[PDB]
Amino acid sequence: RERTVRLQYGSRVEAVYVLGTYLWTDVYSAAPAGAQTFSLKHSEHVWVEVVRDGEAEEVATNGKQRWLLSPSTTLRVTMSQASTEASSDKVTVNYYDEEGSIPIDQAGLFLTAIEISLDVDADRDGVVEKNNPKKASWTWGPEGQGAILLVNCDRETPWLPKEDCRDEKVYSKEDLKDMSQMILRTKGPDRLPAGYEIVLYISMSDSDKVGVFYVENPQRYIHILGRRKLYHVVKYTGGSAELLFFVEGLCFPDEGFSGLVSIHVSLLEYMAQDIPLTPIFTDTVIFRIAPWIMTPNILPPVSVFVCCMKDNYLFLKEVKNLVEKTNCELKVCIQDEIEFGYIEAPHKGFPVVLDSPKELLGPDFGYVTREPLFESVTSLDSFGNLEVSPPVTVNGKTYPLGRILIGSSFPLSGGRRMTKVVRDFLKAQQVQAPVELYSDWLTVGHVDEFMSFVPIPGTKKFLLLMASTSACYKLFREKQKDGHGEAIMFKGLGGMSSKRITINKILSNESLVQENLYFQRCLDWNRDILKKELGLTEQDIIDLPALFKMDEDHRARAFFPNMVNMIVLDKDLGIPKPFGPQVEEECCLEMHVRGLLEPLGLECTFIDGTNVRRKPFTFKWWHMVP
Amino acid sequence: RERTVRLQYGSRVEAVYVLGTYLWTDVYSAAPAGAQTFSLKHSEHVWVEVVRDGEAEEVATNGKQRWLLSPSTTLRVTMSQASTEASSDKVTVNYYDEEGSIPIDQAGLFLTAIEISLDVDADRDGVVEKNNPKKASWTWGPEGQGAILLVNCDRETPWLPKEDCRDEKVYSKEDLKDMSQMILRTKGPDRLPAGYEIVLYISMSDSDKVGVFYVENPQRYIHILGRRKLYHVVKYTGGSAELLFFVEGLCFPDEGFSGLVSIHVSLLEYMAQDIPLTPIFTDTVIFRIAPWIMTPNILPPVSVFVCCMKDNYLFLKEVKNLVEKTNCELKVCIQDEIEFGYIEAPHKGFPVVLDSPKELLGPDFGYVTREPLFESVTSLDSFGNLEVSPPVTVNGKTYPLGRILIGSSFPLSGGRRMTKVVRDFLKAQQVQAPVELYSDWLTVGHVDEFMSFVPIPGTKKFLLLMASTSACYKLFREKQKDGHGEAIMFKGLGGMSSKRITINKILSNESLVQENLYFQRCLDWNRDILKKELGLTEQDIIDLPALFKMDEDHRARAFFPNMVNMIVLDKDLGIPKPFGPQVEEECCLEMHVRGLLEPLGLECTFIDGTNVRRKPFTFKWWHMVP
Ligand SMILES: CCN(CC)C(=O)c1cc(-c2cc(CN3CCN(CCCCc4ccccc4)CC3)cc(C(=O)N[C@H](CC3CCCCC3)C(=O)NC)c2)ccc1F
Ligand SMILES: CCN(CC)C(=O)c1cc(-c2cc(CN3CCN(CCCCc4ccccc4)CC3)cc(C(=O)N[C@H](CC3CCCCC3)C(=O)NC)c2)ccc1F
Ligand SMILES: [Ca+2]
Ligand SMILES: [Ca+2]
Ligand SMILES: [Ca+2]
Ligand SMILES: [Ca+2]
Ligand SMILES: [Ca+2]
Ligand SMILES: [Ca+2]
Ligand SMILES: [Ca+2]
Ligand SMILES: [Ca+2]
Ligand SMILES: [Ca+2]
Ligand SMILES: [Ca+2]
Repeated sequence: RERTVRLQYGSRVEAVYVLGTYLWTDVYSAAPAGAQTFSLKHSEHVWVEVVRDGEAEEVATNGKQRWLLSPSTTLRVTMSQASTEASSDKVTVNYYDEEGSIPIDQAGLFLTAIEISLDVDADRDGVVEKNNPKKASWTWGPEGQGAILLVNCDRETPWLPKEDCRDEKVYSKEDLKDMSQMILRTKGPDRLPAGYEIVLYISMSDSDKVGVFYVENPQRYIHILGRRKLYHVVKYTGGSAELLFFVEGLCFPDEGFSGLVSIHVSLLEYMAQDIPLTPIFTDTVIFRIAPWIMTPNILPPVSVFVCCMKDNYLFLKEVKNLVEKTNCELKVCIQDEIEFGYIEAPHKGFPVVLDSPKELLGPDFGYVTREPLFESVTSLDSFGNLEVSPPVTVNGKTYPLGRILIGSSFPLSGGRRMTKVVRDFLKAQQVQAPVELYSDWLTVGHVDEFMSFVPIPGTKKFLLLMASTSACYKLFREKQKDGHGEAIMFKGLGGMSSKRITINKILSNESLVQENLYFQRCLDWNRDILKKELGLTEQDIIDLPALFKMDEDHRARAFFPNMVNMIVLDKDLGIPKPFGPQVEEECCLEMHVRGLLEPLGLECTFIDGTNVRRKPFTFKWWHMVP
Repeated sequence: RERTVRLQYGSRVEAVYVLGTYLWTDVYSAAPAGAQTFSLKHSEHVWVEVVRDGEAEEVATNGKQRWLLSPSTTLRVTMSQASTEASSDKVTVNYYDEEGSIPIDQAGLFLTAIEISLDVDADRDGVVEKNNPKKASWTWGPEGQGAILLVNCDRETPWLPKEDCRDEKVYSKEDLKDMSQMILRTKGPDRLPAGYEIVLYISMSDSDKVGVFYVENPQRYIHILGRRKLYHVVKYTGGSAELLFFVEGLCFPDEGFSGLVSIHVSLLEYMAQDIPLTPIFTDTVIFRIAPWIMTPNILPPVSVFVCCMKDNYLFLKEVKNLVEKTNCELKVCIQDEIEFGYIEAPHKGFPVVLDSPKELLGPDFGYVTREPLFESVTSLDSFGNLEVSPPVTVNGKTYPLGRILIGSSFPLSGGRRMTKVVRDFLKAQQVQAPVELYSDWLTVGHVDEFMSFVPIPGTKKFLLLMASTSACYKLFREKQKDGHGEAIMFKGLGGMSSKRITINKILSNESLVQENLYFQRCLDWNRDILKKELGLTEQDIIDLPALFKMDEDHRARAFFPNMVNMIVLDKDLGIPKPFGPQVEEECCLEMHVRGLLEPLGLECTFIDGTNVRRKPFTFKWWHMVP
C-alpha cells in the first residue's frame, strides 16, 4: 500500500498512518509562489526519503538542508511504531525564495500511527496468527493457505425447529465451537483523531452466506454482519487491543457460489456527523466454506442405522449380530432418503446428512437438503442412486476422498435423471468430482443395484464388485451339466417365489436369455466408465452372478436377491440371501460368492434397508488440489 | 479407451472396432460346461494378447496352443488398420474338455475396423490437424492448445435486419470465413455393419451457443446442430472420407457462460428401426469462444469517427487537420454510446462495437449490446465511463492487452454504478481483468473526465495523465505573483463564460478552494488504485491543472475545458482549449500543458465528441495466462 497524502498550501495537515503502508507526499504544489527550494524537519519515529526520477535519499530529523522545488521531487513517508500520542510524530517543510534564509511559508504533516489488522487462521492450525500475508487469498494443497469456515447446519438448542444458521441469533456458547475466529487487532493511542472510524463490512451478495457475532461480557451474542447487516461500526479501544468475532457459514458451495467469502475492515474518514468521505486503509480476509463430503465403504464403520418399520427379528438379528462382531452401534427405527457425510475445518468438524427429496438434526449432527423447484423427483433421486468410490488415482490425478457416482440416463433418451439441483450441489462440492453412470436401464434405477466396493483387508486396496448375468449363465450351465438341472430355484420367500423354477427352466428360456444379454451390455457400459474414471483394471473387479427380468418399460428388475447390494462393515460383508439351486449343505450361489470373496480376507454373512455412518478420511480435504 | 466386448456362448459375435481403442474380451463365461481349456485363431490385422493377473502374452494367427479356462484369463484385442471388408478380420476361440482334442464348442468375434475422428485446429495455426490429442481440452499460453471460435456477430447480407448468428441460416459463402472448421474423418469399408450409425450431437445448454453448418454441393448450407437441433445423423461414406462442417459462435462469454462449448460424435448401435442401445465410441472437440477486446490509446489509430450533429467547421477542421497529419481516416455523421474492440481467432478476426444502453453492423464489423432488465441505466453506463490501460505488469502478472477501467461509486454509498449486466460482460471476457475506479464524485461520472493515457513515442512506454486541482492552484498563485491576478479568465466561449473571473477572483474564493480540496481527494483515491492496479509509480504520472465547481449533489463539474480528456493519435494529442489567463502570445495553461507534454515527443493541438478505432494488439489473446 503506497497511499497519497499531499501537503496543503500554508496549512498543517493531520493524517492517520497505518503501519504497513507508505505515504507519498507532494511538497511542490503546497509551495508558495516564488520559492525555489525547501528543507524539512521530522520526528524520531517518522522515516522520510526525498525522491527525484526514482532516486531515494533518507533525511535527518535535525538536518538543515535545502533542495530544489520540482513536481518530480517528492517525499516518501514511513513509520515503524504506533503512536502513544495523537500527533507527536510529524514532518514539517520550509519553503524559501532566491534571497533570504528565513522560510517564506511552511507546510506541515501531523501523523498519528496506528496498527490495524483483521486476522484469521489462514495457515490452518486452529490458531489465529498475526496478519498472515496470504489471509486475503485461498489456495489448495499442503502448501496452500486460506482460512476455512463451516456451515453451521447443526443444532445446539433443540427447542429451535431449524438449524443454527437459519436465524441471526446465537443461543448457546456451544455454537461458537462450530465458528471461525476472526480477530481485529489494533495498536495506537487512547483515541483516534477526530473524523475517523473503523467499519467492518460485507457485500450484499455475501450477506446471505456469512454471519458474524461479537461476544459481549466475554454474556450476550451480538449479530453484527450477515442477513440485512452489511456493515458495523466498531468502537476503537486505545493501546494494544484485540476484538474477537465468531463467523458462521450459512450456505454450502453450490451452483453459482464458489464457496469463497470476504470480510473487510476500513478506516473511514468523515467530514461531520455523517458525510463519509473515503477509506484511508482497508484490510480483507477470505474464508472458504468447507464442502460436504461423502464416506465410501473402505472407511471404518462407526454405526449402522437400520429401520425395519415392522416386526423383523431375523433381519434385525443377522444385522445386529454382524454389527456386534464389529466395534460399531446399531441404530434402529433408510438407504434411499439419507446420505451420511461430514464437514471438517482445522479446528472442528462433524457429520452432516444430506436429505433426499429435520430428524437427526442434533448437536454435532448437521443437515442439508436440496429442494427441486420446477423439475419433479423420480426414483433416480433416491440415495441408493448415490454412491462414492474409495480413493483412486486416474492418470496422474489423485482423488484422495474418492469420487461420487450417480446413476443417470442418456442425455438424448428422454430417460430419468436425478434432479439438477442435487446434481449441482454435489459437483459444487468439488472434492469428489462426481461421475454419471447409466442406471436408467434398471426398473428402480440405482447404482447400488449393480456395483459395490469392498476393501481387501490386508490393504489398503479395494475391489469393484459388479453384477454379471453372463457369470450367472456360466454357473447354471455348470450346475445343469453337474446334474442339477431339475434342482429347483428360489424356494424360500413368502410372496412370489417358485412354481418349479429350475435351472433347466431358466436355461431354456430363450426370451429371458436375450433380455439378459441386453442387461449385460448395460453393465459393461458402466464397467468401462468405472475403469476409466477410477483408473481400474480387470484385476480390480469381481463379477457376482445376477439375473434380471425385463419389465414393461424395457427395464431390469432382479430375478433373485441382488448379492452385490451388500453391507460393507470392514471385513464383514452383509450379503443378501439368494435362495438358489443346491448340491448338498449350502447354496451353489452362496458357496460361489463365498468362493470369490472369502479367499481375500472377506467374511460373508448372508442376510434374508440399512445405512452406515463411517469415520472420515484421515486425509484433510484442503490438502487436495482439484 | 479400453472397451468391453465379451464372446457369447456358442455364438459368433460381430463387432465394430474403432482404431485407437482396446477391446477386453471375456472368453471364460462363453465357455461350455466341462471345458478346462481354450485355444484361439485370429486374422492377420488383429493383434491378440492373453492376460492373467496382469501378465500379457501375444498369440499367433496360426498357433495351436491351449490355456486354462479362468475368469482372470482374458484377451486384449487391438487392430492396426481399417477394414476394407465388413468382417474378414476375426478372432475365434476353441473350448476343450479333459479328454478329446477336437473342440467341444467354439465362440468367435467378427471385427470391422474403422477410423473415426472429429478434428479441429487445436494447435491454432489455421489448419485442421489430424486428431490432435489435446482437441478435447482448452489451455492458455503459447504452449496452450484448444480450438477457437468467433461469435458471428457481423453481417454478410445487409437485407438482414440483425447479425448473422441471430438466425439458423447461412445466406452467403462470405459468412463461412468467420466460421471454424471441423472435419469428421472416417476410414473403413464400403459400408457399416447393420445396426450402426454416426450421430453428431450437442447439449441442450450449448444449443444456444453454437451453430453447425454442412455445405452441400461443395450449393446449399445445411444447419445441422444448434438452436432446437441437438443431434444430426451422418451418412457414412465408405473408404477414406472427410466431411467438412462450419461452426459459428452465437453468444459471447458472459455471466454463467465460461465461453467453452463441446461437440461430439458417437457410433451408436441400434436393435431395430429406432431402439437405440448404447454408443460404442465417442469423440469430442472443445471450442473456446473468443472474447471481446478493447483498444487502448497507445495502439496506432486506423480511423477517427466524429459526429458534430450540427454546423461545426472549426471543430471539424482541427479534428480533420489532426487526422490528416496521421495515416488515418475521419468518419463523420459519439464517445458515450460506442466502444470499439475486436475479436480474433488464428484464421480470422474483425472489429466489434459494444453498444451502450444496428448501424455500423457490416461485413467484418460486428456488434454486441447488453440490455439491462430490472436495473435502470444511469450516466455511468455511458462509455466515457469505460476506458482501458496500455499493457502493464502488476507484481509479476502480465496484462498484455491492458486492463479495463470503469468508474463506480462506493458500495455502501447508494451512489450510481454502471449496470451489472455490462459489468458482468466485461469481466467475463477475462483477458482485460477490469478495475472499478471512483467516478461518482463527478456530476457526469466518467473516468475520462479525470485520467488519460498517452504513449511516449520513442517507446514502448506510456504516461498516465491525471487531472489535478492542486496543480491548478499552484499555477495560479504563480501567475498572480507574476502580476496576472487581474488577468481575466475564460474569455472565449459563447454561453456561460466570464464576467471578470480573474485569477484573483478565483484564488480568493475560499468556498471553491475547499470543494477542490475534496475533489483532489477523490482524484488521489483513484491515483492510488491506478498505481496499485497498473503497477505505476509517480514517474509514470503527469498532473494536468484542472478546476471543478461543486453542484447541488456534491459533485464536480469542470470549471474550464478538462484538458486530460483528449484525442490520442499516436504522437498528436487533440487537447481541449482552456481559455485562461495570458502573459503574451498564447495561454499560460496551454503553454503549461505544452510545457509538460512536448518535451517527451508529444505534439499537442488545441481544439475548441470523437471516437477512434485502432489497430489490434499484435499480441494474441490465447498466449496470455489469466
Ligand atoms: C448419440 C447417443 N446419445 C448422445 C450421447 C444419446 O444420448 C443416446 C440416446 C439413447 C436413447 C435411448 C432411448 C431409450 N432407451 C430405453 C431402453 N431401450 C432398451 C431396448 C430394449 C430392447 C430389448 C432388448 C433385449 C430383449 C428384448 C428387448 C432402448 C431405448 C430413446 C432415445 C430416443 O428415442 N431418442 C430420440 C432422439 C435421439 C437422438 C440421438 C440418436 C438417437 C435418437 C428422440 O426422443 N427424439 C426426439 C434415445 C440411447 C443411447 C444414446 F447414447
Ligand atoms: C466502509 C466504507 N465503505 C465500504 C467499502 C463504503 O462503501 C463507503 C461508503 C461511502 C458513502 C458515501 C455516501 C455518499 N457520498 C456522496 C459524496 N459526498 C461528498 C461530501 C461533500 C462535502 C463537501 C466537501 C467540501 C466542500 C463542501 C462540501 C460524501 C457522501 C453516502 C453513504 C451513506 O450514507 N451510507 C450509509 C451506510 C454506510 C455504511 C458504512 C459506513 C458509512 C455509512 C447508508 O446509506 N445507510 C443505509 C456512504 C463513502 C465511503 C465509503 F468507503
Ligand atoms: Ca495459525
Ligand atoms: Ca444462529
Ligand atoms: Ca452449531
Ligand atoms: Ca456443534
Ligand atoms: Ca447411498
Ligand atoms: Ca493445425
Ligand atoms: Ca447465420
Ligand atoms: Ca458473418
Ligand atoms: Ca465476416
Ligand atoms: Ca471509452
